[PDB]
Amino acid sequence: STGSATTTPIDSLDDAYITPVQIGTPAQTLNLDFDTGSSDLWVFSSETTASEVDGQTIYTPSKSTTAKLLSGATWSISYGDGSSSSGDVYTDTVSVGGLTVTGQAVESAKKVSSSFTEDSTIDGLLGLAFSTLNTVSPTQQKTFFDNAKASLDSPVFTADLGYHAPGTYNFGFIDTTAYTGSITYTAVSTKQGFWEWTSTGYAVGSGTFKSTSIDGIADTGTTLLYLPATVVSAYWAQVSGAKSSSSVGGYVFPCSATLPSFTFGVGSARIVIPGDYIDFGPISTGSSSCFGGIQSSAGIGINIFGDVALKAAFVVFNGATTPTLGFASK
Ligand SMILES: COC(=O)[C@@H](N)Cc1ccc(F)cc1
Ligand SMILES: COC(=O)[C@@H](N)Cc1ccc(F)cc1
Repeated sequence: STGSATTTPIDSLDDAYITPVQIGTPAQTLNLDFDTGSSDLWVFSSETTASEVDGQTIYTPSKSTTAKLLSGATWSISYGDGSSSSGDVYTDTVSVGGLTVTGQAVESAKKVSSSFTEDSTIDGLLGLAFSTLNTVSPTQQKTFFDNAKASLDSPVFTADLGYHAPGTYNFGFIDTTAYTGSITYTAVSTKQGFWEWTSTGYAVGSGTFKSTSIDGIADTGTTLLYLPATVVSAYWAQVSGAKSSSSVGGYVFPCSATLPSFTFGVGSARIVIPGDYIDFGPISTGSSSCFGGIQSSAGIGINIFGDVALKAAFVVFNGATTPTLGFASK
C-alpha cells in the first residue's frame, strides 16, 4: 500500500504545515501537524476542556462506530516551546492520503496549553519520530508510520514541504519526479528516539564550505533551523545590522536586508536554503525589525533541522531495520 497527502502552510510565514487526516467511521477529517520530532497522534476532541477550544475541529469518539476506549491509558506530552497537552486514548481507524491503519491509538486531549488553544488552524499532531518516544501509559503505543510500515510497498515516508506553498507527505514510495539529481542517504541514530543525523558542514552565501560535523534532528514540527552559536553568528555576520536580541529571543535583522543563502552538507552533497526562506517577517506588526529563520540551539541541547532546512529538500525518512535519512535538492 501507499498514501499521499498534501500538506499546507497554516499562514503566510510557513509557521507550520497541516495535513488532512481521516479518523473514525464515518470519517472525521482533522488537520494535523505532522511532527517527525515527536511520537504521539493527539487531537482536539469532544473531551477537551471547552474553554481551551477556540475554532479547532474536534474528534468525537462517540460518533465513530470503530472507536474503542483504550482502557486505563493516559498520555501527557511537553514540547520544546514549553507547550503541552494530555488526555486519554481511543483506538480507531486512521487514514492519511488513502493509506489506512486500523487500531491506531488516537490520543484525545482533555487539556491543551494556551499556544494550542490560540492556534485555530492546528487540530492536533501526528507524530512520526520513533515509537520509543510515545507517551501513552501504562502501555506505550505505536506511531501511524510504525503501524502502517509492514503494509507499505517500501518502509519509508517522504516530506516535501513547500516554501510559501503546499507540499506533500508520501508513505510507502519515493516519487522520483519530485526532486532533482540524486538522493544522498546518511546514517541515523535511533538511540534517543528521533531522526538524529550528522551534517557534514555548512556555507554562508557564496562563501567557502566549512567541513564540520553537526549532529541534529530532522524535525518537521519545528519552524526554524537551530544550529550551534558559532555557525549562527557566522551567518548573521553577513547581514548588515543583524544582531541577537535578548528581549526578542533571537537574531533579528533589518527588514530592508537581502539575506544570503545557507548551505548544509549531507555527506558530499549540499542542500542550499535560499535567503528568502530565512525571513520570518516583522517581530510585531509594522516593525522594521524582522525575525531570523536561523537561530542558536545553545539553549536547547540539540541542533534542529526544522522546516527552514527541510523545505529546501526532498527528504526520505527510511524506516528500514536500520533507518537512514535521504536528502535531495528539488
Ligand atoms: C510553536 O507553536 C506551533 O508550532 C504552532 N502554534 C504553530 C505556529 C508556530 C509558530 C507561530 F508563529 C505560529 C504558529
Ligand atoms: C520543539 O518541538 C516542536 O516544536 C515540535 N517538534 C512539536 C510541536 C508542534 C506543534 C506545536 F503546536 C507545538 C509543538
